[PDB]
Amino acid sequence: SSSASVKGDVIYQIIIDRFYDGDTTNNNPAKSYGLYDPTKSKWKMYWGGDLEGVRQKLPYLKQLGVTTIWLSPVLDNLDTLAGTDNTGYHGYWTRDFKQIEEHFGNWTTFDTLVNDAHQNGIKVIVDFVPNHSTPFKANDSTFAEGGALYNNGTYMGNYFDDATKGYFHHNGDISNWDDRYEAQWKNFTDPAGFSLADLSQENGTIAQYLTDAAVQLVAHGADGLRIDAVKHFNSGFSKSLADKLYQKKDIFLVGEWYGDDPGTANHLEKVRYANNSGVNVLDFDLNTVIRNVFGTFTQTMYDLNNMVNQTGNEYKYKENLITFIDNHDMSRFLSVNSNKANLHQALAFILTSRGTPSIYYGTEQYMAGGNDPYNRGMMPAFDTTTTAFKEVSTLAGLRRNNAAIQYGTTTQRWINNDVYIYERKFFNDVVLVAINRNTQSSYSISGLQTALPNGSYADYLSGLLGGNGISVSNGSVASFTLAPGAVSVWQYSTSASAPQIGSVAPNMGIPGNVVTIDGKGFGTTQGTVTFGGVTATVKSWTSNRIEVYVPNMAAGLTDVKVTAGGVSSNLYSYNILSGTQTSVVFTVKSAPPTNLGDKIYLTGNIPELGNWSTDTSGAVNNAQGPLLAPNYPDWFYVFSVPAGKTIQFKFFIKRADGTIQWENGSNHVATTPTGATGNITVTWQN
Ligand SMILES: C[C@H]1O[C@H](O[C@H]2[C@H](O)[C@@H](O)[C@@H](O[C@H]3[C@H](O)[C@@H](O)[C@H](O)O[C@@H]3CO)O[C@@H]2CO)[C@H](O)[C@@H](O)[C@@H]1N[C@H]1O[C@H](CO)[C@@H](O[C@H]2O[C@H](CO)[C@@H](O[C@H]3O[C@H](CO)[C@@H](O)[C@H](O)[C@H]3O)[C@H](O)[C@H]2O)[C@H](O)[C@H]1O
Ligand SMILES: OC[C@H]1O[C@H](O[C@H]2[C@H](O)[C@@H](O)[C@@H](O)O[C@@H]2CO)[C@H](O)[C@@H](O)[C@@H]1O
Ligand SMILES: OC[C@H]1O[C@H](O[C@H]2[C@H](O)[C@@H](O)[C@@H](O)O[C@@H]2CO)[C@H](O)[C@@H](O)[C@@H]1O
Ligand SMILES: [Ca+2]
Ligand SMILES: [Ca+2]
Ligand SMILES: [Ca+2]
Repeated sequence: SSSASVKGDVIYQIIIDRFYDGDTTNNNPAKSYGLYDPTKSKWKMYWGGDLEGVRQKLPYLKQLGVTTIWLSPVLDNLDTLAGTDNTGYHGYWTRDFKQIEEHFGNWTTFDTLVNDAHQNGIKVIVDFVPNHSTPFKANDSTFAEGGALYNNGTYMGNYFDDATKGYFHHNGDISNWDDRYEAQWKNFTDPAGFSLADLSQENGTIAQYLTDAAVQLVAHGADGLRIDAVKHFNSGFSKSLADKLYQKKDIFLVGEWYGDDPGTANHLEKVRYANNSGVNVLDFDLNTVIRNVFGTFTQTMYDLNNMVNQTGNEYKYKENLITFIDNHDMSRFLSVNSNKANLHQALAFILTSRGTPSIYYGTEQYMAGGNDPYNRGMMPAFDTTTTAFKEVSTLAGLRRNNAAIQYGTTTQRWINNDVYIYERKFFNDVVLVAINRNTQSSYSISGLQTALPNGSYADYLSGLLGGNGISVSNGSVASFTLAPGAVSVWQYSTSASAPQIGSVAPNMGIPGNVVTIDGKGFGTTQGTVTFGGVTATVKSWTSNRIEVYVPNMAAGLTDVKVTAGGVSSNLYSYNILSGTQTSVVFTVKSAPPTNLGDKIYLTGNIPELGNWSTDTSGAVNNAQGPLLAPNYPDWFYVFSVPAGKTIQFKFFIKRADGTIQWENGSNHVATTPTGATGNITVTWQN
């Protein structure tokens, strides 16, 4: 379906309470009375925006070029205050994952918005928050709701009556946010003075409950999810949850793994997550550099090009990275740099670069505001004539119609501290983009080379951002002047004469799942699709999109190939799992003494456990880990493995110097759980 890939889309991120109040009758419901501020002066109270308000503004969003709305969390949040004028208006403090937040509407309202968005050719992804319930104080159960969790109105439990249930972790507050055990098993804290009750995704009831809630959003039409705080709950559950969701529909998943930029201690773990979990990630690596190049001017175009190259080398599916200049957890771009030309440049960069851009609501209306909560002001106007509105609409159309933006390579063609001219190319489709961040200097551009075919090209933006026309002859662009602060875009597109795969999505699944191949040159007459040479049953076939069912074949990463008119396409990988997954805590007791830098990994006889690999790089299906060791000399971590299967595995130490020390003896043998979760505990064999 069109849900699988968002490569041709523009994502628009909406903080529901702050966008549009389409129904004033749900502003202050009796269920959660007293959390509404009609004056819009108490920044952490509900201001009244809702799901019906988003639906009423569909015409505006369509005209802007939005093709996927990312809705902030829609499920029932805390019904009380959490300290002075502080509420769950933002949606991240969930008390009931089965019900829509009453300030925003009900399930009918959600269904109506999603149905009307789809009628307007717009998809809806929902922000889903599995890490925690709501604010609590460990020493006082009367604060807020004490972390209470309900199942469609039926009480389940809170932080205080959990002794015999184990729905929450009880390990104290996070202190070191970079320590991986603390970040995942300790409580998320808020500087106001409270913690968020940390759900135990290793508890079978909670794992199935969260799975059911996510599946319910997809049953109601959602085209995918933005999964909150994926660095804060085990990554086995991310992969197992993604499995369940892809069995339901070929939706799109992206996870928020905040920060951990290149060169940092936890960076490789984030890259491995993006490459193996089945969940793509928000592009924080590029975000940092975008803000320093166009915002603070502390980095240059060389740094921006370097980060495009670095992310291009590390992320297997870099075209699934979701890019952004700002968001609801950082100051708005215009508060970093009030120059609107620099904002237009940053927007053009993400609109034409690899991956899919997410534009924070109101950027195009020139909203400004410092960090949370001042970056969550009310959408001020719906003016369709702003320069930014026009720019986004125009470039969104280019991204929908030119395959180079969706799937292309990226090649630097001209660079200095202020100017970046880069080229996207997908077979015969080419887009050359020039960006000059300096708003006071023009640059003479000579020696520019290109893959564009011969001819004269007008700026695709029609000079909106100071662009100019160019003349191309035999790969050379005639010398021209790039105006101060300008953005100029030159493009070429044509029909394909052979099958060209731009995307296969989702990137993981089991036999029988629907998978979508997006590209060009497939023809109108049905041809064939193979996975590792195995013919797949075709669900639908068009010139640019093929839907297939994953064949009942052996598990592992395999290559998808389209054959049309006897000619075969380029190959695109897809990870076939060994069956429906379960998320299992693997513990190895009494391992050998280790030194700083030494880490233990798990490996075994199925692709989920790396097929006996000892490789620990960003590759797909290699050794699993590393394990953590809060209970040293015992080590543990949580992994997604096929449910109800007998597996063989061993652990190994990867010393700081790269040396490998295997457990001795015979392989450990175990049968995995049939439910959502379970535990496999063994003793290290010396
Ligand atoms: C908000 C965000 O917090 C975490 O992110 C931290 C990250 O893990 C750290 O590494 C570090 O980031 C570095 C980064 O690595 C560097 O590359 C970069 O250069 O510098 C960064 C800044 O030093 O610090 C960030 C925090 O700045 C976490 O990992 C993220 O998942 C998280 N975002 C998402 O999670 C939540 C929770 O569901 C949402 O927040 C909601 O709940 C919060 C707590 O009640 C409310 O915010 C309060 O608490 C925050 C955390 O202590 C405070 O930062 C914030 O000022 C305060 O208002 C928040 O209003 C509410 O929305 C996020 O919206 C969601 O996107
Ligand atoms: O001519 C090919 C050459 O073009 C670009 O080099 C630019 C350079 O980026 C500018 O800073 C300035 O010095 O002009 C040069 C062109 O004369 C590419 O960046 C470079 O890779 C390529 O070889
Ligand atoms: O390479 C496949 C092989 O991997 C594992 O064998 C380990 C063995 O466990 C270690 O003790 C040491 O000898 O290195 C071997 C890898 O070269 C599995 O145990 C084995 O079943 C599997 O075939
Ligand atoms: Ca309302
Ligand atoms: Ca509520
Ligand atoms: Ca957690």
